[PDB]
Amino acid sequence: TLMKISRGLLKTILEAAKSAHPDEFIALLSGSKDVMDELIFLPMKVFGTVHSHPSPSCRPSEEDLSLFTRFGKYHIIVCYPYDENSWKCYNRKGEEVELEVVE
Ligand SMILES: [Zn+2]
Repeated sequence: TLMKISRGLLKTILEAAKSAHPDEFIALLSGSKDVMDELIFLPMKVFGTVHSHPSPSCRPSEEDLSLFTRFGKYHIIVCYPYDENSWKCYNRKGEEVELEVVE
């Protein structure tokens, strides 16, 4: 039904963002059916993208708006301090999307 993201994937994303800090982390999202459970690193179906911001804001940047139009329908933004409440998901049009974590 409605797309959800696995807890493990979320955790790996937050850890990768923290490790990239102060630089931005960027990667592709994927999975099977209705669960995001694949992380694809940059040098198959693509659900979307994920990238971080070294500051406390998850608001899409001008560039992000351009990124959202190319890879998948779900685009996650993770921001400092990269805890479980520092990310948001957006769709190709930059609108906010509700992405629940699997039990
Ligand atoms: Zn950005």
